[PDB]
Amino acid sequence: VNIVDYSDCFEGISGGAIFCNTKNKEYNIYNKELIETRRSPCSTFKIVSTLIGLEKGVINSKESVMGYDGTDYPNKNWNKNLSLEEAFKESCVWYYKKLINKVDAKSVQNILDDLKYGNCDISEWEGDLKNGKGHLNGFWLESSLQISPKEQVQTMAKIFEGDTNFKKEHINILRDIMAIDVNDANINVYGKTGTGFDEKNKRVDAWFVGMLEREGDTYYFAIKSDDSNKEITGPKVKEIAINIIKKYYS
Ligand SMILES: *C(=O)N1C[C@H](NOS(=O)(=O)O)CC[C@H]1C(N)=O
Repeated sequence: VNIVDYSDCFEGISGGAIFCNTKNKEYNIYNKELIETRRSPCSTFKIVSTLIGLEKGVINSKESVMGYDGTDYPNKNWNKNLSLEEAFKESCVWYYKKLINKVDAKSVQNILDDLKYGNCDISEWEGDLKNGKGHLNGFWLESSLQISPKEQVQTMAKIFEGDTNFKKEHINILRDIMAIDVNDANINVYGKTGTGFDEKNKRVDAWFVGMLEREGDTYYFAIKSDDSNKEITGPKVKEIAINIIKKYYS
C-alpha cells in the first residue's frame, strides 16, 4: 500500500484515486480518507446491472434491446430502440431502469451480497423520488445504495479476474462495451463514468471506475471527486483519470 500524490492531475478539484494490481498486490492510494468513504455509485452501477440483466436473461448480447416505447427524451440518442452497447455508452437511464425492474429484489440483493457491493442496501428501490424525476430514479442514483472507491476496485477485480459466478461470455460482453479510446495503443482502458449530486452534503459524486491493461499488468481503479462545484461531472473525472494513467501508468 503506497500513499501517493496525484493532486497535480486533479488541477485543484477535490477528490481521490485508487489503483490496484492484484498480481503483486500493489495498492496506490491518493486521499485515503475519501477512498474509504461510501457514496452512491450513480451510473457506475451500470457495470453491475448489465451483468445482472445478462445473468437473468433480460438481455443476451451487446445487441440486445429493451423495447423502446416512443417516450420523448431531451437526449436525441435515448429516443430509439437502442442496443445494450449504445445504452451503456449513452448511459441511458430508461433502458437500465426497465432492465432492472424486470428482476426480483431478492435476486438483486443476493448478487450484491455476493459481490460485497458496498452497503448492499436496495431498500429504496424506487430511488430518490424527492428530486421530482419520477421513474428516472433508482436505488443506485443518490439513494440507498452506497459503495466506497476501494470497494468499487475490489468488485471490479473480482468480476474481471474471473472470481465470480458470472458467465465468462457475459464478462466479455461487459469488457467490450466498457472499452475506452485513450489515443494510446499501448494501454487498454475500460471504464464507466457516474454523475450525481449529494444534496445533503452539497457535494458532487463524480466517478470514473474501471480497469487498465498494460503489458501483462492489470490495474483496477476508481477515481472520485466530492467537490462542491456542481460543474464537476463523471466525464470531467474521466479526463483526470486518463491524465493519471498517462502520467503514472504508462
Ligand atoms: C448516471 O450517473 N447518470 C445517468 C447519466 N450518465 O451520467 S455520466 O455522463 O456521468 O455517465 C446522467 C447523469 C446520471 C443521472 N442523473 O441519472
